[PDB]
Amino acid sequence: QYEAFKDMLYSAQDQAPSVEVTDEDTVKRYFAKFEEKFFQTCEKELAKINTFYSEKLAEAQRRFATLQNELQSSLDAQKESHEERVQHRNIKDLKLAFSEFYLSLILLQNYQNLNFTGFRKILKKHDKILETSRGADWRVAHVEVAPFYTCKKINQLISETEAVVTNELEDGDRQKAMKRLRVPPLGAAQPAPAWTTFRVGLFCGIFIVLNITLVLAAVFKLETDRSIWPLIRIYRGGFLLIEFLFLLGINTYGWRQAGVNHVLIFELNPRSNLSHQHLFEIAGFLGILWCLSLLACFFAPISVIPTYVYPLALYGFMVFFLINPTKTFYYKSRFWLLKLLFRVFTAPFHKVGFADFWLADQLNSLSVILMDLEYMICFYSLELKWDESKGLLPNNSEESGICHKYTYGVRAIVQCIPAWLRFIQCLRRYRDTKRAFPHLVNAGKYSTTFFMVTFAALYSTHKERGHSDTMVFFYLWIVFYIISSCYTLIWDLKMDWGLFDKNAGENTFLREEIVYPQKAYYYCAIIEDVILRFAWTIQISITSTTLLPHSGDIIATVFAPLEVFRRFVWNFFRLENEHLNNC
Amino acid sequence: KDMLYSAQDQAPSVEVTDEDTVKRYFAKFEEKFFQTCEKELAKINTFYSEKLAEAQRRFATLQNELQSSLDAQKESHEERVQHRNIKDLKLAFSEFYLSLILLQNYQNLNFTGFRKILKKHDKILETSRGADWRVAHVEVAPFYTCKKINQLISETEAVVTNELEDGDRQKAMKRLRVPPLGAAQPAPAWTTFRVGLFCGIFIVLNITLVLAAVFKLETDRSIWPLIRIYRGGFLLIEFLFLLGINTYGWRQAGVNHVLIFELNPRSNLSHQHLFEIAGFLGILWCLSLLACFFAPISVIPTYVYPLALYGFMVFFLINPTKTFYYKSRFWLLKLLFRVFTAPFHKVGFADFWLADQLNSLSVILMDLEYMICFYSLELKWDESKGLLPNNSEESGICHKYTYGVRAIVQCIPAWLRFIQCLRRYRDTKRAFPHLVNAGKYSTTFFMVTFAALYSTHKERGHSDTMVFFYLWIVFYIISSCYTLIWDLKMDWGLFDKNAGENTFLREEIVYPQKAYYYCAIIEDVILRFAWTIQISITSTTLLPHSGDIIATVFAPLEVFRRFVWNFFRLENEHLNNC
Repeated sequence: QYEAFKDMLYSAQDQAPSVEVTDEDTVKRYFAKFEEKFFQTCEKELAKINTFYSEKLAEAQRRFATLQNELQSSLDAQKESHEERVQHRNIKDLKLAFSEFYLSLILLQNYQNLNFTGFRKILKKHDKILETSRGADWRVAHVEVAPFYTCKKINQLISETEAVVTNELEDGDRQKAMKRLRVPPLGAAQPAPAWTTFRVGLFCGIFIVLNITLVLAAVFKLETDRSIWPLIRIYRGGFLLIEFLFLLGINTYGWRQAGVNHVLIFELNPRSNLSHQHLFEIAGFLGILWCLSLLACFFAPISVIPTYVYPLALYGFMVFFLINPTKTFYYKSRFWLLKLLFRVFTAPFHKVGFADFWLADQLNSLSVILMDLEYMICFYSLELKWDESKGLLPNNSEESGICHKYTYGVRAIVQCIPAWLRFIQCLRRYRDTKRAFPHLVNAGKYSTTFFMVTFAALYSTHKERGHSDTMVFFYLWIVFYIISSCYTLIWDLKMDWGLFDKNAGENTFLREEIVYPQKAYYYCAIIEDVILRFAWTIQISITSTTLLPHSGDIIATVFAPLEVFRRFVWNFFRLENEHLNNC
Repeated sequence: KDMLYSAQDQAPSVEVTDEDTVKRYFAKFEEKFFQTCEKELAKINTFYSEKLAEAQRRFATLQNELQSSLDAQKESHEERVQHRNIKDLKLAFSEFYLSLILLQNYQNLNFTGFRKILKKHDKILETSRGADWRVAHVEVAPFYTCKKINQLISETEAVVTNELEDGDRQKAMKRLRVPPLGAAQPAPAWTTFRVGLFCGIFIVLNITLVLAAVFKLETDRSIWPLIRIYRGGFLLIEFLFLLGINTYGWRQAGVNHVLIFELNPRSNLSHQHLFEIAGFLGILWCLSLLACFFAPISVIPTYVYPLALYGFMVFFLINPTKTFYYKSRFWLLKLLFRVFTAPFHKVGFADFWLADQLNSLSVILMDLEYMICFYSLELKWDESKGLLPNNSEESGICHKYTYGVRAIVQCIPAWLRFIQCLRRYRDTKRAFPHLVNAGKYSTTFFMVTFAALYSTHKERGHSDTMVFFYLWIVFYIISSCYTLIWDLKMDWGLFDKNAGENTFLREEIVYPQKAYYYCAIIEDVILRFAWTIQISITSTTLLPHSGDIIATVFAPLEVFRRFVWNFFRLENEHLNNC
């Protein structure tokens, strides 16, 4: 109430005239009016302070009752592998609750002290201006006799509860309890040693310069005599992967800006995790490797092996890095990732957790890399002859198009593997939980993909023979597209993010409680998602406006670094909503 | 991790004797560990008891002082005296409380470390007696559990604020706000990110530079003048990088260079910052060089690209604004101003150091002389036709010696050292060091004037030129070996006659390895007589266009000598004077 006191003092000073400016009676009347206004303001401030103190006392009592109930529940659970993990989670939750209670008590004490200091300052200012001694008396009767400052049993109770929790759970491990209940938590990273950040900067700088020299060489040195397009087909997918990692770096920083606890939801080791700088430096390493490989393929200084070793060497280096058995180069993280890939493929043996379907969904937007893997095998096995030079093969030959066409239609299965595995995983989820409300609908949502791809493949295979009745099949493909798109939209908005809920309140189109700073970010994310998820519609416009061959493959390449973005933005609010419920 | 590694490396024999001997050995090791842990616990308990006694004594003294102040108050100048006494008592109480809190925190940290070590030993040795003993005895210390000291201190502060400060609780709390102690000086992560960026771009640009030079470059064009220009900038960025390495070395060695330089207690700079500016300089130099040779854009001539860079140089220093390390540039500008006068200003250590550095940066003095030279009487500003893009004798009267414009620019830094040392002798009235420095720097003038007169006489054909040149060579050594005996005797303070247990070195040293010292000595001997190789190579038939190549390759080694000489010069004066 410092602002109100300052405004009242300014108004009183303005209402106070000079000695000779106004008459004695008028000056006395103005002084009486100012004193009455000051008394009314002081009474209002005292009432507000009393109400705030009562509310704070009620909140403290409620917090103490909740802490006691949680402690009793934890003691009952302790009295009466997976069990060890559950006990550790309960201990961590109790420690977090105790730390929150201590922080709330400290904040309440600091706020009470600040309010008392402000009241004393306002009383001093009123005494200086209006020459009245009532402010000091009010401050003495209120600030000095404040029950909140006098009540110090809260600190003793908090200390006793913390000691009891440490004795019962930590079994005398005071260091772990102090670390878990430490006042500082988020905020200061904590910064890594300077070598890691220096490596990140060096790697990103080399990546940038290599990109500039690559584009300059492509626009200047390259001769438009040979179709470089297949090269993109063997490189594009790799780019997506590295791009993905870059985003993931920033992604984790997001979870460090909102303060949402995300290490626990992944069941990761709290004393060993992967910071954003590590992901950034891995991204830099893979990026510089990719740039050097592509530049070497572009120039080929040595005219003995034109193309057959550069992409294969790059991908072999990548996989060897992935499954390196030595205890170096983030061995623990690589082993954990390989174990989770095993688990997501060996689903039926063990329970399904968060990270399982999280990684499954991430791969769902990464099917392009599977397409390019099938394409490299596709080019290398049937129609490319190893015994040649350079590889200047004109497209006029009839050998081309052999595995551009669907042939047996294997492309549908390789396209739909993520959908199939998500369908199976959701089915097992329903079998284990016996509850079908959020699962069979999810199964149908992933099942729409089967129909989408099979219709697209059948139309593409059958358009050449004729049978003008394919217009009906084209219409069915389109309507399946629309229904899949709206199903994905509604599932993402209502269920995945919890937005558009019937219980909105003052935060229109939002949930009751949010953690991200601004709402314009929410709205911009929504509009970006709703433009991106009908990307293919824009594609169809080209096929409705141009008859130029092979025009759809370039726009698809531009379309490729967009499904990684819509997952990047979706990965933000997914953990926010999932912070509420449990899997 | 010492227990985990040392114990595992023992590798006891599985089948060498009966299990009784192994059990006895394990029991003996456990008993020794228990005795060590008991001794450590007793020492920690004694330290904690001493800290608690000191804290109790400090609290009693503070309480007595507060009671005396309250009694005096209860009973103008008297009010001011009472306020000053209250402030002094509050400051003393705050200092005592901070010391007690630090002691308690140290004791708690020591106890936690001992408990962690015991737990690690128990886990490694697969035993439960040590952890149980630590939990029963070390973890049951009542001193750590007792936290009434903080509550009593807070209550005393509140009472003092209420009774003495008259409701100024916030001021008392701020004056007695001591709890989470601890501070350091960590470098910002963005600084390391920036230096990493600049280093990466700089190396990659050097690689593209060398590839372009070896591949696309053709012989017909004139390469020499361009490298004459670019040597100065290369030397500048090199010196900046070695200066950063030098200041990191001083900081790590613990030599208090900030006090001997009388800098502000912030140092006005950090080695990371030197690294960033050096990287930015290298980026500009590489971009400019690639622009000159590649020349991709329009019809802009190649003779303008360096100027902007060089302009940027002065633009970096004479920028009116308040950005780009505004404290360092102003300090360096004023120091470089006060160095270049000499008689007008007083002599300080920084001026002596800067003049010494400028002595070795000889090349960056006459490169600009050739610069203004071509841009005065060799340029083709207006048009671009057959206006002598080729080379002949007339264009290039300037890269030789000829007039004294080159000898004098070579001799400026020695002039500055001579005059500054004479000023020191004048205002100090000291004989030996300044007088011998006068000679050691007049040898420089003698060598340069002899070489200049030889060069200007050879072009005319006077017979005595074949004699005087013969003298030039000796006039070099009589200088050079003098300078050497100066760097080791007094400049570094080595080869002391009253040497002790340490061979060929002074008795007290700070750097770890003596091999560093020996390497420094031998490197100084090699690079101080570097000019012998120059005359050795040009002591025979003169290969066409092979004159100045030796200078370029020998240029960065001279600064590399300045790299090592700076380590001991600062240390020797720091150790002996301070």
